[PDB]
Amino acid sequence: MIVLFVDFDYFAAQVEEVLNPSLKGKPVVVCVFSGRFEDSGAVATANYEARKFGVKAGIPIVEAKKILPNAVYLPMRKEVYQQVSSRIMNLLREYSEKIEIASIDEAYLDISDKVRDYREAYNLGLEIKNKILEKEKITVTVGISKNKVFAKIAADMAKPNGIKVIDDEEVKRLIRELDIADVPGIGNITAEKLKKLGINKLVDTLSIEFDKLKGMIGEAKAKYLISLARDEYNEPIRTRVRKSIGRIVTMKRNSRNLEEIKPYLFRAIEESYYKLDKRIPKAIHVVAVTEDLDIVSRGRTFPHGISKETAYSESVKLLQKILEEDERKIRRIGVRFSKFI
DNA sequence: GGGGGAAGGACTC
DNA sequence: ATGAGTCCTTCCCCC
Ligand SMILES: [Ca+2]
Ligand SMILES: [Ca+2]
Repeated sequence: MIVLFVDFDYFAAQVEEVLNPSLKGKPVVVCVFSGRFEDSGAVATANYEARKFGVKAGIPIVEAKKILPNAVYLPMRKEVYQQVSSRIMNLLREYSEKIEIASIDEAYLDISDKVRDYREAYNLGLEIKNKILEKEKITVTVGISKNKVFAKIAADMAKPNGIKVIDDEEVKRLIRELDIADVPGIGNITAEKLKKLGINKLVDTLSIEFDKLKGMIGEAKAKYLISLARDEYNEPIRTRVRKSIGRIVTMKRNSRNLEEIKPYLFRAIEESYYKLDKRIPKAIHVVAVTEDLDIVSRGRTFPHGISKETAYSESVKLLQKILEEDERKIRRIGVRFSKFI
């Protein structure tokens, strides 16, 4: 198989640059302001100018300003980035019918029936980077290899404004040499579990007893990693259909008082129904983030679609249950809708 | 034994 | 110490 992965460069920040070019060359930081206090919230994405100094997605906004007090700080404009992303995704469809939109700035293309080798594959990547640059003035990084996983790794290695092929021989190299923490789907919690087994490379998963591996990291992740180490990983490029839509908002102050929470919960439903646009959910889940950043949820499935008014009443009931069955204060509250008709 | 739903968990970006 | 969404695991009802 030949997979060509497109990863939009520091997307939200770069979009802000396209709309206001004077930002070029400067450290740009797109943030989500939580509104609890002055500058509360976190960084959603920074351009490379900002990243060079350790201003990155995830850190508090306050911290970022300590490091870069004179950087441009901008609020998330999600809807804008989405409209821009949609137009780019529409460009990529010109190069394959087999295309998987993984997120707002990631797309996988099965180009097996378009190019005969990696030479032709790498050229088509150039053609794609150019096209996106011509039409939208956005840079992207293209990663190419025999499966989705290594294509992503190609792009991890080449970003930003890059392009890389990981040919058959280098896959073998990487199975032996690549730090297993850098495998897509291996986070700190799992990396830690693995290192605690001597496993630092994909190849190591082939010499450990399977039950030992499964026993610690679960059956799926084990099968996953072994298949990669065997050079047998296969997952076809599939059109993804969204499976849920939801909104979760930060409360101005923590609480377990139902009337205090209701208004935030209700705003989350309003926004969610806006987002659903024509899709009718059969399942609603209420999601709370506790004071200690734990996540608790209660949901219910219906043998029919959920109307906004049913969402409103059921959500209160589900929030109650959360309050009855857990004593902590809530920091964040929201809703998630799924099981579309 | 395992299918399917609910809730918690990890990870992605 | 934000926000959105996906897949997996555990535990339990049930066949
Ligand atoms: Ca990106
Ligand atoms: Ca990792």
